[PDB]
Amino acid sequence: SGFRKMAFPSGKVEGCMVQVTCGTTTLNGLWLDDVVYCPRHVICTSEDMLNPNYEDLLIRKSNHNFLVQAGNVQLRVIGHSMQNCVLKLKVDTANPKTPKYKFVRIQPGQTFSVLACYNGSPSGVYQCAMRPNFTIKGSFLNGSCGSVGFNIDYDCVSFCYMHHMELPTGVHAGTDLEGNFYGPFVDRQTAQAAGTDTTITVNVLAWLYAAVINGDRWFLNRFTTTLNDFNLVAMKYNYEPLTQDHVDILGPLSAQTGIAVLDMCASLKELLQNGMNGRTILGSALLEDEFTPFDVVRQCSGVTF
Amino acid sequence: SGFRKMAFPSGKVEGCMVQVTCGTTTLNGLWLDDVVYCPRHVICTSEDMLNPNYEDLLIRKSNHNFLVQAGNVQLRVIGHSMQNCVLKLKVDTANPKTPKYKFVRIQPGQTFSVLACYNGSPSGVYQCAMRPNFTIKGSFLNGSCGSVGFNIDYDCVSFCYMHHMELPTGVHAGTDLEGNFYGPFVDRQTAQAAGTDTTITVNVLAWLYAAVINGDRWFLNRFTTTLNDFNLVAMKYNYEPLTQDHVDILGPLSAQTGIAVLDMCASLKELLQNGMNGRTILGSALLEDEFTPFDVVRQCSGVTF
Ligand SMILES: CNC(=O)CN1C[C@]2(CCN(c3cncc4ccc(Cl)cc34)C2=O)c2cc(Cl)ccc2C1=O
Ligand SMILES: CNC(=O)CN1C[C@]2(CCN(c3cncc4ccc(Cl)cc34)C2=O)c2cc(Cl)ccc2C1=O
Ligand SMILES: [Cl-]
Repeated sequence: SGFRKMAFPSGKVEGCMVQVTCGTTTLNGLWLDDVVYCPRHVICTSEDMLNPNYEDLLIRKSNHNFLVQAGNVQLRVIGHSMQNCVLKLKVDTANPKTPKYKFVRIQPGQTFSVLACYNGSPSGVYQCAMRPNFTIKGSFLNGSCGSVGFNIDYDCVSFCYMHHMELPTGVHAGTDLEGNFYGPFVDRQTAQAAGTDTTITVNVLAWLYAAVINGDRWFLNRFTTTLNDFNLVAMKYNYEPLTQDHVDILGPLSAQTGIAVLDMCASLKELLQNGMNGRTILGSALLEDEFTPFDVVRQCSGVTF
Repeated sequence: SGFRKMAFPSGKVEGCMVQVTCGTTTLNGLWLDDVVYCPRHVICTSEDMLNPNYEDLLIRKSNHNFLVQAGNVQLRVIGHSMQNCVLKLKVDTANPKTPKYKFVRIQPGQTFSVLACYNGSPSGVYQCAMRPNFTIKGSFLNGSCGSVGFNIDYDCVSFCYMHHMELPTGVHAGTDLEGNFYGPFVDRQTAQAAGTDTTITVNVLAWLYAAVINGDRWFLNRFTTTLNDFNLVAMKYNYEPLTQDHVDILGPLSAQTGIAVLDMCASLKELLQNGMNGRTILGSALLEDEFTPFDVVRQCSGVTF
């Protein structure tokens, strides 16, 4: 029993974190095999950030301008290239701690663990989700760039995020491990703002199924809804539209609890209208949206209470 | 910016987790140097759990009755002894991944990271606190016994908790690494219940300082209070008494924000007497009490390990 915001064990990722320095800029890098991946803005000063010409800044660099530190050992850079917003530094030592890994680009609503790092050293691990407006509500200070997001289903680490910046509202933006940004952001200090964010509906429904699995049904009602009527109501509360894909994905949780997806949708509609009336659901007074259907199945018992 | 429930990086602990099996009971063990620490109830069957005589059950066991598995390697048990509610299995191989460590007993209100394990394999990491009633609100399923709680200070892991059981309300109970229970609990299947819990006042105040640091100030007011008058309010809402030690401990956060501790106590009194009026603090509609003053300072400073 219990339901916590649970992160994957971070050990496989801790053994890949390094410090990358180019001149006066220092940030984190990810060392996998003989390559160190890091944000390309490591070659920028604060002045360069308004309109950086990365190709022009990079051509003026040699391999020995990049200092890579793994623990107390200095790695030697023997090659460099840029791929989108990521800089790839070829080093003369393959990481002996390289886990089995994949680079995966995730969609909004998907969750992942973040290993926050400073100066190539891990400080903490937390769970979060890619918001519908492609930002993440992380906890990052200056020096955290290059920190990564990942999932570890089975023994393989799937790297999905690399940290690049903090927007004016305090939320965060970054790229996949191929250097493609999530959302309409650029690695430039220009007027950029997070779009209006919405609640991840399929995740709230999954978390309501987690509450039922753990023994709570106070919020259920005798009603059902059509998918279209649910979306007309949900959109009024800034909730993401629920698609047939989302209804299909909730199938297993629906069968484990005996509650049809559209019947759980009717319960969500009523909760939006009424609030919780002093009650909590899994220790929260708000409707939680950072647990996916897959996360609930991973954490919860297969036997409903 | 941002404020997340953050756990310590778990890698140093992942390298210590093993599987311990005695007959039909399988659980997790902690392998440090040439000793495996695990709950003594591994020697019990379901029938024995009703009323066990642990010395009598243990005397009937030989070293070969304990199967210890570290990854895919079988460790050979060469000795065994009991210390309170923990079984210590002497093995013929010292753990090459043993980190610098200490066994420490924590007090209620203190937080720690839990590395939830099943069959000697880590599945997740989450942060939690020792409640005033000596239980923890964890997330544990059958097979999680032997999972440990810890903190990190520089390179030293301080092990503070070992998981033993779940109470009828879904909360959890366990021991320090010397086998002494936290709380008036016993390691047997008998009528046991968590006592009435209270809110960790110094932690709520620390989290209000974290909200101020992050730009959330709507709850601040021009008023102050005395420690005696605030304690009269705290007792009425099932909040733990605030002491002069707690006021001293909040000193640094008070200086970083310019808000006196009794000034923040007057804000908490108003939140207790009036609620939040539809507003949230750090994305929560409840007053959060599982972040200590030290946790707030560490997360708002980027301390690494
Ligand atoms: C809040 N940002 C700033 O005032 C200056 N700023 C620097 C920077 C690089 C570092 N960084 C941060 C990344 N995460 C957490 C941060 C927390 C506090 C600060 Cl001040 C900075 C953080 C940025 O956002 C950046 C990188 C890129 Cl690709 C594009 C733009 C910027 C940028 O605008
Ligand atoms: C809820 N527990 C039970 O019905 C049976 N139960 C078994 C047990 C050992 C395993 N364990 C669990 C530990 N964490 C999460 C659990 C989640 C679901 C279950 Cl069914 C068990 C869990 C216990 O609590 C135990 C150990 C000790 Cl030292 C003293 C008593 C017990 C005990 O009463
Ligand atoms: Cl995805």
